[PDB]
Amino acid sequence: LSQANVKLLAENSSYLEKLRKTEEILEEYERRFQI
Amino acid sequence: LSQANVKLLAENSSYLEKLRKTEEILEEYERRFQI
Repeated sequence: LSQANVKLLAENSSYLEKLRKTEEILEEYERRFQI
Repeated sequence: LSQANVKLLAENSSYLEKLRKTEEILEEYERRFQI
């Protein structure tokens, strides 16, 4: 918790941000088919 | 409260799994969507 958590938290944030972006993109993508 | 560093690891894995759902979710549709 002096090193591993530091990188892990940094990566956690990165992973969360990636997920956030993808979900937002996906929400926009609701209009990819319909018919 | 190791459910700091290992909770964090477990969460990171959980989020990587989530990213990997979502990235396929974002890629699909494109095959017929792009038309």
